[PDB]
Amino acid sequence: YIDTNNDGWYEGDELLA
Ligand SMILES: [Cl-]
Ligand SMILES: [Cl-]
Ligand SMILES: [Cl-]
Ligand SMILES: [Tb+3]
Repeated sequence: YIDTNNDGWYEGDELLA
């Protein structure tokens, strides 16, 4: 995964495929 919002987690739209 890519932590695009750099919050330290993989979540939300970062998981939206
Ligand atoms: Cl990756
Ligand atoms: Cl990342
Ligand atoms: Cl889809
Ligand atoms: Tb994130």
